[PDB]
Amino acid sequence: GPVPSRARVYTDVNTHRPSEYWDYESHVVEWGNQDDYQLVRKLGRGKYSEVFEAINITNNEKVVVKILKPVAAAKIKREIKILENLRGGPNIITLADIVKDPVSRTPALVFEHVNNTDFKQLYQTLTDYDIRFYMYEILKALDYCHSMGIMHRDVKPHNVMIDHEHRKLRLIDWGLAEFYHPGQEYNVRVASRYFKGPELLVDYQMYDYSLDMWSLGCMLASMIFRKEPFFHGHDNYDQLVRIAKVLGTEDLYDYIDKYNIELDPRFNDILGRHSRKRWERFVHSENQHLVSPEALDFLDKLLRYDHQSRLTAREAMEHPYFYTVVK
Ligand SMILES: Nc1ncnc2c1ncn2[C@@H]1O[C@H](COP(=O)(O)OP(=O)(O)OP(=O)(O)O)[C@@H](O)[C@H]1O
Repeated sequence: GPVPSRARVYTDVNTHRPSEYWDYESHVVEWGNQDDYQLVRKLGRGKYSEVFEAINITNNEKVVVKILKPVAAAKIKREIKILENLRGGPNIITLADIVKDPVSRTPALVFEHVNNTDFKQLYQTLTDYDIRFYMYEILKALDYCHSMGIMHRDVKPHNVMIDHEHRKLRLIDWGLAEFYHPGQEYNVRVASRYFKGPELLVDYQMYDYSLDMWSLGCMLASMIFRKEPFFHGHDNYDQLVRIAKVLGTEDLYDYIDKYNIELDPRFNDILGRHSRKRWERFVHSENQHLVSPEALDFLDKLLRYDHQSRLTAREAMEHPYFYTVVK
């Protein structure tokens, strides 16, 4: 069957920590007082929660309340434990409190409020310097959570909040995040379609932190080339075809061969044969101001089929693309 794989960094972080760190099921939630929070307005509703802007009336500060849906109790405890483990980490959203909602009778996560700039506005206006600056800020968050034995698994534009005024970034929505345990087989039905790593698309379950680096590469490609999303699949199958049209089918088949993966036969009639396109093929007069040889070399090293061959977050932070960013 498939050949096993393990992360090339932070492999045994969870083995060397007490069981309390990663055994989220045995975690006892410390409950705050729901009366401290007054809901102001509904911000949205996803598949697992309803999100509200609120005020913490004990300090008159703005907060965000995520009222969880009454499903998957283990999922709730996993997110809480991950948020708690990462609290205070660079560019990680701060979990301020956990309260029992009086209406839903489910847990409600209270986060620090980020006065975030519109996502469309962010994509349309970031300069070359700001893409490098913000990419470096995302890498601080990823290296931290990976160093803490956690993979985010849902890295995408909507989960990266930027307060462009204070040049502040926060990585949010840790509801799909997981503890990395070498040898563990994970659910491939994670991340959003356009940001899914080839490991997910070919149904390779023994993946690791490097899935987040593929997602980050998809963001980078969309930002530097002004193509939202960069890999625009009609569904999860066409998603791999879109990748193959850029990276080529030869390296895809080498990746499937190496890990001894049984590719879904439905790909036989749609993958075709494609050669890698040189990154300069995607450069045009409307995006040339965001492209440099350093941007292309950095992107090239993130968007690789073989998850073991991608730059880790720390290696990515050493890249020449970031030499111009003030540190
Ligand atoms: N800490 C926070 N500070 C400010 N706004 C937040 C915070 N956490 C979440 N939000 C905002 O609350 C809303 C949550 O609603 P929702 O999850 O449905 O939107 P979304 O970003 O389109 O999600 P997705 O695209 O992942 O499905 C979003 O507009 C999000 O930007």
